[PDB]
Amino acid sequence: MKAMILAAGKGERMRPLTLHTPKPLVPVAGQPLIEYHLRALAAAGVTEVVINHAWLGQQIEDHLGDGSRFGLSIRYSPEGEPLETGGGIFKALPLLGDAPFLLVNGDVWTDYDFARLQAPLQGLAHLVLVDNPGDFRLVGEQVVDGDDPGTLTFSGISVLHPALFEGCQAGAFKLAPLLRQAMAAGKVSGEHYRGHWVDVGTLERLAEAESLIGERAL
Repeated sequence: MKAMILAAGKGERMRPLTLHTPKPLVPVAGQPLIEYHLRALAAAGVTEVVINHAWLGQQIEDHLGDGSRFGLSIRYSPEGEPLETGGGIFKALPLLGDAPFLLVNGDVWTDYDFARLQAPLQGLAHLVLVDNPGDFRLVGEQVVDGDDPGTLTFSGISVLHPALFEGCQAGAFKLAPLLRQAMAAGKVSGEHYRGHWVDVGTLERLAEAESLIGERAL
């Protein structure tokens, strides 16, 4: 399947780093944050990737180009308006096609093995959940809306079916309410990942990920 990487956000809490650099090009341990995803995707056998962008988006295109250096074909989805995750994915659907795709929040750093999502999955969505740094509860393989313990946090790593966006409301709407609607129908499966995950939203979070990356290096 194809993958979409979300890379539209302003990264206001990562200033001043994000003043002239969009968050996905911020260096984490020697390497742009999004390049972890690209190398991991390509290792998992993904060959086609859509990236949406907005804040400083033309710099993302200049840096990554068509993706051939990563063994990838990358297509881009520019946004003018702030579209939120749902609107943004919706906007990109023509580039993704009718099939389920892998959705990765670019802000994340993780050693999750993406090749795991190519195994037989179930529902309108399959969500990777992680320990609270909580909004979902996992009951066996089934994801339900959480109530605070032990609830868990959405990692920003999933497989989603385009139909989730039926059919669907052009322009700016969040992803979570779609996921709850699907859950309410028993159409969302999930797993609890116990390895490393960091939402790189602050300088402090960036340091945390640098530190964990240094450990894996050895």
